[PDB]
Amino acid sequence: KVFGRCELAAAMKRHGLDNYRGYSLGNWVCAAKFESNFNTQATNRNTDGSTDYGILQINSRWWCNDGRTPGSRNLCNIPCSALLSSDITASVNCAKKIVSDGNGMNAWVAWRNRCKGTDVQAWIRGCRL
Ligand SMILES: CC(=O)N[C@@H]1[C@@H](O)[C@H](O)[C@@H](CO)O[C@@H]1O
Ligand SMILES: [Cl-]
Ligand SMILES: [Cl-]
Ligand SMILES: [Cl-]
Ligand SMILES: [Cl-]
Ligand code: NA
Repeated sequence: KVFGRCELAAAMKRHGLDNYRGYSLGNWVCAAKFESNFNTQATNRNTDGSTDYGILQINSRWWCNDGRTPGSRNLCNIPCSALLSSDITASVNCAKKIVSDGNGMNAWVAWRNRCKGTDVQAWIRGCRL
């Protein structure tokens, strides 16, 4: 599923991502835009053999299990395919644990390089929330 800008913002707000650990809703929509282009089925191969999955490109090296990343962790206790669903519930709940381990949203490289320090509210402007 390819989310719309306002459609994803409302789904993220309903799942409690607005101001979660001090990160306004514009940060999560901006991150999902530059990580997956609002595509829930987006996957990308990392150089170390791990794979990023879903709307937020959650890596399999730590958070999910895909069966081919040897020596990795499954900290979110989910199959990585559950992150590719049109229901972003699994990706949201796992992102809440990732953003809470100390580094915040810096765990998403796209957010650090393309959203951090910018006007993130412009990603939710004009949306019925
Ligand atoms: C929280 C999370 O899984 N972040 C990943 C990270 O593993 C990696 O640096 C990158 C790979 O392209 O994409 C995402 O930012
Ligand atoms: Cl915002
Ligand atoms: Cl594995
Ligand atoms: Cl949803
Ligand atoms: Cl933080
Ligand atoms: Na894993």
